[PDB]
Amino acid sequence: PEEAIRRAATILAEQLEAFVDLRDVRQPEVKEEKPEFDPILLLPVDDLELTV
DNA sequence: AATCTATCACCGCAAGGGATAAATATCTAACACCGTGCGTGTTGACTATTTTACCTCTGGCGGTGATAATGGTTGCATGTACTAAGGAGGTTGT
Repeated sequence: PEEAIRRAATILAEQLEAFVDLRDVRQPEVKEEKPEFDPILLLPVDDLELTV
C-alpha cells in the first residue's frame, strides 16, 4: 500500500464528469493555496530532490 | 546485506495561477485645545448625627374567667401465602 496509492487513488480523475463542469463552462473562481517557503526547518524531505 | 530491472508512476522541468507588497489614497483616531459644570475649598447657619436626660410608647408575660354547661369517641391494621411457635385441655397413654 506504500506503492499502490499515488496514481492508484487519482483514479478520482475518472469520477468527476458528474460534478465539476459537467459540460463546457469553467467559471472565474480560484484555487486559493498554502505556501511555506525554502529553506525553512519545517519543510518536507522532498525539498532535497528525490528518486521515484 | 548487497545487486538490479522493470514496475507504477514522480519527477522532468513547461507552463501559469495567486499572491502580497509596493504605492497610493482613503479612512479614523488621538490628541490639544477650549468650555462647561461639578463636587475644588472654607465658612457659616441650619436642623435634627448622636448622646443623655426626662416623660411617658410598645410589648414583655403573668395571670386565670362562673345563670350553667359532669357516659366519651374512633373508624378501618386486614382479608393473601406461607408456616413456625405458643397456647389450650381432655385423655390415653409414658
